[PDB]
Amino acid sequence: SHPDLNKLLELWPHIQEYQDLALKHGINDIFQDNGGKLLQVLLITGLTVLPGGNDAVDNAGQEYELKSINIDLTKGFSTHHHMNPVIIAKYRQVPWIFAIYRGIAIEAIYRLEPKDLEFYYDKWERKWYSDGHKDINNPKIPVKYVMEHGTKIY
Amino acid sequence: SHPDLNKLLELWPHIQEYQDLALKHGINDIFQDNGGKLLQVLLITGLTVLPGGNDAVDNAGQEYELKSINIDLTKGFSTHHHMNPVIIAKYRQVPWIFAIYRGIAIEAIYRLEPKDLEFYYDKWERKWYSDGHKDINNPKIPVKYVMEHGTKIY
Repeated sequence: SHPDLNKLLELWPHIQEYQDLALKHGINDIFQDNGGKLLQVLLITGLTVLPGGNDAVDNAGQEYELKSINIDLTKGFSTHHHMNPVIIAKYRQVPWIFAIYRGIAIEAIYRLEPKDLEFYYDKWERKWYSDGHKDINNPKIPVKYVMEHGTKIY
Repeated sequence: SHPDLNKLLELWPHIQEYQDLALKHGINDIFQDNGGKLLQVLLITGLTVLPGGNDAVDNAGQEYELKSINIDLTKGFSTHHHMNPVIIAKYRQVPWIFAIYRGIAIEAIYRLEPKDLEFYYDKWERKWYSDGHKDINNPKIPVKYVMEHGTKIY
């Protein structure tokens, strides 16, 4: 009924192709849980997403953390909802990949090394002790930090 | 270059065009709450989604309930997790649109009129009293019932 149906039919073969390319990479559904966004980070980066420890691994076995924001909607990257020195002990070991989307398109990707995040890890750990051993619910990493301190891979 | 990264570059034109289309119809992000699936139903059917109540409306102001099924994963449409006689009363007023997907593609759409579903509203309202005012967790309408009782739009 919407004449936009012509358009849909025109478009549809290419949406299915884009979804075949996501299946190839471990994403079952492009239209659910930002699946079609994530495929753009995996294809530019060459990463492979890991199932539900870290989130991605490259060809050489290096694991990474992978955090995303839509910059229209927000300016800080989330980390973990209940962090403590043991989450930080895990976080201390790997580089982090930070993907910035604007809408459905990736706008930029940054890589930060553990040395670039010791700032917040020391601070968070201190704060878990000074607040009497209570878990910090999702501290955030400002976009300006990651853009000051990282390597722009895209 | 990169073989898959060539495909992103070749396909992304058409993904952006499909998202622009979805904005025209009130879906903000095709990759998030099955928004790329729901757009298919709204261009075929010509309906307009509502917020919060029933799911959609035609130009004449008739309202519809709208239910979907991935035919690869299940064989019954869900209803409402807390089924009770007041929910049923809202339900009896509107036609339901059932859309059947295989994966991310729409395969079929049926419309049932309240008379076509009175069968179930009865059984459900009676059960509520008989099992002592106890709400029903999400009763299911069998796909066979809808292929047999409703009109096939698509």
